[PDB]
Amino acid sequence: KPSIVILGAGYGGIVAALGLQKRLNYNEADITLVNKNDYHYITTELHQPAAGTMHHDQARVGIKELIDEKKIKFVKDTVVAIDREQQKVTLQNGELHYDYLVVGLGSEPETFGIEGLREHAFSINSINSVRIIRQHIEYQFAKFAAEPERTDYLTIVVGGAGFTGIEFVGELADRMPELCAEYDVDPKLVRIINVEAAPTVLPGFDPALVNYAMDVLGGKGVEFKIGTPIKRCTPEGVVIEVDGEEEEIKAATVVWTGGVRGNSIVEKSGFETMRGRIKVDPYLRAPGHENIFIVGDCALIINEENNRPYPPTAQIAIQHGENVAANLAALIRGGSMTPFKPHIRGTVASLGRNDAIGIVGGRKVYGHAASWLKKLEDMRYLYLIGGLSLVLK
Amino acid sequence: KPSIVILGAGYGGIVAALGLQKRLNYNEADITLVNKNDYHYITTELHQPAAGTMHHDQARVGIKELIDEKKIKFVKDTVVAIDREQQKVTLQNGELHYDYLVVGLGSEPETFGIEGLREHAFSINSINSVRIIRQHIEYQFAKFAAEPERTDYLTIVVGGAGFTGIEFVGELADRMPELCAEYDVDPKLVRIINVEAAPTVLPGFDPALVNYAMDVLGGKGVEFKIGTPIKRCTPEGVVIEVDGEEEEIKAATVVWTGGVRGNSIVEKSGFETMRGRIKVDPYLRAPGHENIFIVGDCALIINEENNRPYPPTAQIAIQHGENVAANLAALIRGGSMTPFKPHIRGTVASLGRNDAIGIVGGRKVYGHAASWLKKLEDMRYLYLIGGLSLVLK
Ligand SMILES: Cc1cc2nc3c(=O)[nH]c(=O)nc-3n(C[C@H](O)[C@H](O)[C@H](O)COP(=O)(O)OP(=O)(O)OC[C@H]3O[C@@H](n4cnc5c(N)ncnc54)[C@H](O)[C@@H]3O)c2cc1C
Ligand SMILES: Cc1cc2nc3c(=O)[nH]c(=O)nc-3n(C[C@H](O)[C@H](O)[C@H](O)COP(=O)(O)OP(=O)(O)OC[C@H]3O[C@@H](n4cnc5c(N)ncnc54)[C@H](O)[C@@H]3O)c2cc1C
Repeated sequence: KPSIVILGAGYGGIVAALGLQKRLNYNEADITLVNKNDYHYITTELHQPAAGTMHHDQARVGIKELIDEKKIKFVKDTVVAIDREQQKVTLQNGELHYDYLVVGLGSEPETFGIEGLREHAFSINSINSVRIIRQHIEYQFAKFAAEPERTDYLTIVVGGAGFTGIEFVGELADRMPELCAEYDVDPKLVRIINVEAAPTVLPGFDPALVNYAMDVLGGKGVEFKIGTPIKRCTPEGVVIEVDGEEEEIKAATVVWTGGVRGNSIVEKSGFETMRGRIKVDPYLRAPGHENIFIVGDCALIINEENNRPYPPTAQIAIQHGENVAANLAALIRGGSMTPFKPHIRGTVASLGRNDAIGIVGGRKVYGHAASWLKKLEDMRYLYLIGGLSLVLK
Repeated sequence: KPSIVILGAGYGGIVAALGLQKRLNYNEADITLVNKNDYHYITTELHQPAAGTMHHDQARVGIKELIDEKKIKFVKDTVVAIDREQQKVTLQNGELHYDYLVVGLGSEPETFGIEGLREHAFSINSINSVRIIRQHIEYQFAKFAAEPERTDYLTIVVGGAGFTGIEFVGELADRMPELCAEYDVDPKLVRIINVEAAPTVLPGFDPALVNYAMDVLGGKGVEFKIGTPIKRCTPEGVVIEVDGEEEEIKAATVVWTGGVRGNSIVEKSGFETMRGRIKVDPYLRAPGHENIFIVGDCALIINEENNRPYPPTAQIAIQHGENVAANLAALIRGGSMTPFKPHIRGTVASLGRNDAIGIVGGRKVYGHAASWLKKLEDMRYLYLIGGLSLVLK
């Protein structure tokens, strides 16, 4: 009984565990799955509960529900540290020893050292976090009617105009009429501001899609400030740099979607990391460790054709998990391992419940078609981990 | 030709207005109804939206929906002052001149000068105030899962154990299970604490009802501190006096149901007031103005028999409205009619969705009987102002 420990029941981890579960028969390996919570949250949907456009219970599933307690032992606790020499993982309430290790601890926010961002701005990275964002915004809107002078209650600043930020502002723009109606609020006073340091919205994207997104969101009232970095974050708003001079936006809500880095546990444990991530070998392993595998957002891979890194996505995390399960199963039975090859299909970014943009199959995809394609691809992961049973819920 | 101005579209005001509408045959009175908002809220229901057990729209009705624009002209503005000498009421956005004046501006909170109570505790007195309370609480619970050490997020202190405080804690007690389900909170950690300076819960009431209420609410986990004054209020809680010594409660939410005074506008306008209220003559008029009528909570009346002052209630306010409507109609048509005679029926205090207590007619009433009696009595008012249409909504 070799011991395989998987840290984090996110996309890569939960898929790795389920893969090992399907491939292996009882008493062949001792597998323990460690997670902060007893549920797995569907991270790619987290922007919707944050906005209030979807209930949060549709973005998570109970882990014990998914797995087999015989093949996999589930442990709900928080990983604190990793000791490679002792091959021991330190939790808040315990210790674990591993023969093989899988690290899938996801991302932490990258604030680029910007002042006050960690302390005063929100992140879309968990069920807890999006519930907090949602209730915070509803609270500010409730506060406005008693204090009509505080229009900063109705100002929401979204930092970063990448995939996440765009999806979020779209959800928000969809939500605004119902929210205003709910709190007796004048829609004309509401400001949703997306602030990006880069010269363009959605950098690295097809410019047609960017223009379409900017038109749709702008029509629904989103304001874009491009080429505008956030110099500072304060409890009453953000300070940005316009034309080389400081300007202030007074906003009761600031959400940071600007960047992600690998979870700090990986770097604190002495691994060599780039942006907190590990550039793994052909069999998704930490260099100079034949027993340590890295999946999801903790893993860095470079595209062969270009020379730019693959972005941290749920899709490639899923593929990471499948490959690691197959390779570990082979490794335990003394077989040989297959190298990892990413197979990246197109991805669609929603612009609300009804609209979206994407490049699918090399072809540009707008509107309801793109929206449905996204919904379908999302349904596939659900079928993958929980089957049609999960798909119905 | 004569102009009747009614200030405040609350119980007394809206009932006086609708009554005047029914009694007069148009074109005889110029009637203007002034309100802070474009809706009339059913104040006696406000404890439920505050807790979150009922949506706030069911606790208000559009004023324009209630009245006839031909007979009554509705003005949405905020009263700033009253000039008795010039017969002019000054608004934020206007001025009005009256031949007849009906004052029903309701109550304001009385904090008795307790430090921090005004700045840091919430009050149940409007649709805005209760939306703010509800969202504040939901926000604290949402914040809890991320910071489980902060149990004070789950502590709600309700100051004053009179009618309103009891109804409110009952509503909260009903609400806690769903709320806890919503934010992944362990119900055992939730503290609902009702703090009373008086030696008993529900002071001035029959002890049977008091004991039943404490038993029911105590059963749903509400905690009572009696004989306990509130020395101070801060953003993190309250300081109370126990056994003559200061003790601290760390609470993210403090709601004050401790006392009310007449709206300060009446006192500031040079009227002679007792605790901001006017002791009116037998035709509910302010001494010694023959053209000014006072309704609702702004009016103080003494019972002839018991020689005690009457409590500020919707029931007596409604009766005020009916009486001023009849008396003003008679006054216009030269009829010279009737003095005000209060006929006070029993009142029921709800203890949640399923339970309540009261002294109705002469009999103590508990449980489903009392609950239905209260619902029936409220529906009576709904029928009074809006008919079967309003009753169905
Ligand atoms: C709004 C938003 C929308 C997105 N949309 C898309 C999309 O459409 N397509 C796409 O490909 N990608 C999308 N992504 C990216 C995708 O969500 C991530 O790339 C993916 O979740 C990373 O997978 P992961 O398993 O590595 O990490 P995670 O999904 O974040 O899982 C990490 C797990 O480990 C737990 N955990 C974290 N730290 C600890 C710790 N110390 N101890 C114990 N447990 C811990 C966490 O609770 C969590 O369960 C989106 C991301 C966001 C925020
Ligand atoms: C939770 C709670 C529960 C209650 N339950 C009961 C019960 O069960 N039975 C009972 O008999 N009584 C009950 N009461 C008491 C009852 O609600 C009040 O006594 C009654 O509403 C007061 O009559 P009113 O019309 O003068 O005041 P209000 O109902 O408060 O109306 C005053 C109106 O004036 C408006 N207004 C105020 N100031 C201004 C301004 N400067 N300018 C313009 N407009 C203004 C306000 O918008 C409001 O519409 C309860 C009270 C509370 C807080």
